[PDB]
Amino acid sequence: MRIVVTGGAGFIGSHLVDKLVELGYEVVVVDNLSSGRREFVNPSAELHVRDLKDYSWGAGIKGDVVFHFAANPEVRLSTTEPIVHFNENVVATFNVLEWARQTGVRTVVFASSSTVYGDADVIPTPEEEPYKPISVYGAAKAAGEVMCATYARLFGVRCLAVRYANVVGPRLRHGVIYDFIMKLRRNPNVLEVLQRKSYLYVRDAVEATLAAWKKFEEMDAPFLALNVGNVDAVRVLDIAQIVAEVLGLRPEIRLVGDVKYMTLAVTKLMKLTGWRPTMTSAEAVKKTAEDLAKELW
Amino acid sequence: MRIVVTGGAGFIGSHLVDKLVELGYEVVVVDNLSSGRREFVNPSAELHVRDLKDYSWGAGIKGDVVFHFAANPEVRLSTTEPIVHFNENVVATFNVLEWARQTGVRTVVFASSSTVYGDADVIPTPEEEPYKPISVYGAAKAAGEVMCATYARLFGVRCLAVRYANVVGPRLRHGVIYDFIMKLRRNPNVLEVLQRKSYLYVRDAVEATLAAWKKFEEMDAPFLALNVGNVDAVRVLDIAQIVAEVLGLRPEIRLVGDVKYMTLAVTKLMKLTGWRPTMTSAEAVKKTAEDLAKELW
Ligand SMILES: NC(=O)c1ccc[n+]([C@@H]2O[C@H](COP(=O)([O-])OP(=O)(O)OC[C@H]3O[C@@H](n4cnc5c(N)ncnc54)[C@H](O)[C@@H]3O)[C@@H](O)[C@H]2O)c1
Ligand SMILES: NC(=O)c1ccc[n+]([C@@H]2O[C@H](COP(=O)([O-])OP(=O)(O)OC[C@H]3O[C@@H](n4cnc5c(N)ncnc54)[C@H](O)[C@@H]3O)[C@@H](O)[C@H]2O)c1
Repeated sequence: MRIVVTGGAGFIGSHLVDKLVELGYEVVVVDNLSSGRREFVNPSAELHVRDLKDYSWGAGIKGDVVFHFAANPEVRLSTTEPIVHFNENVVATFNVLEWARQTGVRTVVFASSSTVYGDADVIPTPEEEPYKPISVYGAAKAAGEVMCATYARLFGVRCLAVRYANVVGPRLRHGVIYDFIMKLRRNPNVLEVLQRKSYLYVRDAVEATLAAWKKFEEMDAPFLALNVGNVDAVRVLDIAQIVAEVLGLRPEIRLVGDVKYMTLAVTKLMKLTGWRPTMTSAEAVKKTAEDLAKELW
Repeated sequence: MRIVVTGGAGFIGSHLVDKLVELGYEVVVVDNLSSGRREFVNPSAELHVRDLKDYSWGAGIKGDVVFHFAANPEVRLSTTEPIVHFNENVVATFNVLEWARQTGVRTVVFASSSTVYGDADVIPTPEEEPYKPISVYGAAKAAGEVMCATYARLFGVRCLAVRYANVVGPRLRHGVIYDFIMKLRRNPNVLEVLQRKSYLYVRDAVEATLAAWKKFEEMDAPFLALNVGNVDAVRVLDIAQIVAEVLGLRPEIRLVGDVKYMTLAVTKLMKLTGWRPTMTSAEAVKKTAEDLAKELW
């Protein structure tokens, strides 16, 4: 079948595209290359440079399933204007749903986020916890989920919403690990750290997403939201230490809408698919620093 | 203080404006006159014809509180294109929140809807029930609430979201009562009916909204969602009968994303404000038919 992956030139999307291609699917990538890169696109995939903010972004594009992963990256949320978060998340997602409805797409796998929970009352956070986002980005992802669930109920466009915790690995060009490497690249002797969160290596995240999608296609529920992340967490200061050692540096650490604590409960995912993380958060962070060192140092 | 009422030239908005004016507030109406009418605007209010779909709709407009009541009317939801529901509800509401944030508005009273609940599992429906909208309009109102609650938590723009059941009274130009009158006007001998819902006379709805707003301004919770509607309900066929009698007609009834059953639990509203409806649903429908008969027959 034909699978459309929006944001397929980006970090998670490009790895997801690689796995779908390895599994034999005909993959179509749609990406505006705002944060993604043509170098990350699998040679076997068909790239279409379109902007999802345009209602007509999908003219001529057909697929049976769409993995809607396009969005501005979840980083430095307070420094981007709210209208950018709104347009790149809510308007883009609505436009994807209208294209899905009008072209008869059967399934939307939406890349959601732990940010829809905001500063959760319960941690590890189960899927039942309410939307209490504290960033415009978080509100935008929650609104996207509400719209997806409604299109599933009303138009039969089924949706699996994957709420990701932090995902890390090769090709990453945003986030705390990338930031620390770039800071040490600027000055290897000092590292400025301005939090405890769960990190999943991208290989694990893609496996979990695809295993969940497979099970979802075997279910008949119109909509399902599922957390995808690791079972543990690491503190920002530990990330800082791991990155330094990978680089063989001994920097002087200097402390100088963002959710402070996050860890999603992944009991539903594990129960539904048998999936298990293959690396701890600390291990996912170390491998990623090693991956990025070769790409950025 | 200065109060801005978007959609103040419309049905609920014009009556809300009348009461705010009667209470002494300086009222500014912003409305694009798409479904509202200049004839409904209180002479004491200041009218600005602007379109909330424009990010800059509020240039030059200042207020301490905004009653955001503008939206396309909640009617014949399945016959309007989804993008219209999306733009008139989600984009407009986001633009109102950005203007509120940038101009330092302290409170947003958002006109939400029973449709955010979809076909509720529990009826009368308490505020705790989840968003399960089945219409794009319902999804749009729920997304609007999520964005409002986030702006309250993040930017301090407090929000009272009023989830209305059906509101009826003078100036109404949409909905089942209006439709039946216009149908009988076309042919007084036959009435085609294509449901059980709660109806509140507009005077009651405006009183409840303002009493809730007063209490909300005395609270410190950033966000509060409150149901506003009657305690009982009437069936479509009863509405049909009431309208006929008001008109002195004896028509032959002929049965030929829309929520089928709705009644909101108003325990929280009554507890918080002491408010009580002054007319039953059947009485609100009869008075409205009498009001509309003079305006339309
Ligand atoms: N990486 C994480 O830890 C993480 C965490 C939570 C959620 N997510 C979600 O996963 C998805 C991918 O994130 P990512 O980390 O890979 O970020 P990314 O920036 O690398 O990938 C996003 C891709 O979408 C593309 N894109 C953005 N706007 C577009 C538009 N208007 N039209 C077309 N393409 C557009 C970008 O160019 C980019 O290639 C996003 O939806 C994001 O919210 C990621
Ligand atoms: N009447 C009901 O029973 C009911 C039920 C549930 C919710 N509501 C809500 O109450 C509010 C008012 O509804 P109503 O019944 O009075 O409908 P209405 O159509 O009479 O009033 C809506 C007003 O908003 C204005 N408007 C629409 N789009 C606009 C835009 N883009 N820019 C500026 N102005 C715009 C319209 O011209 C109109 O005057 C809405 O938000 C609606 O969802 C009403």
